[PDB]
Amino acid sequence: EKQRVFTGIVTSLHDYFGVVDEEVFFQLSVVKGRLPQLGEKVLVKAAYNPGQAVPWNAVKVQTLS
Repeated sequence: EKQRVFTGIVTSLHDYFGVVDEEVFFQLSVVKGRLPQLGEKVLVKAAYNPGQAVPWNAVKVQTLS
């Protein structure tokens, strides 16, 4: 409930952050290794803040191939 580990698709990429599955925000600072490309599948660990505008925030993001 409070944290989830999952694979998902990078759905947008911006200067210092991206989004996974249109719902999980990630700062580029939590990416480990190769920067994901748009639409690429990544492994995500994220925390869930329902009392927040953007509920899911990644604590780690990693490409899978």
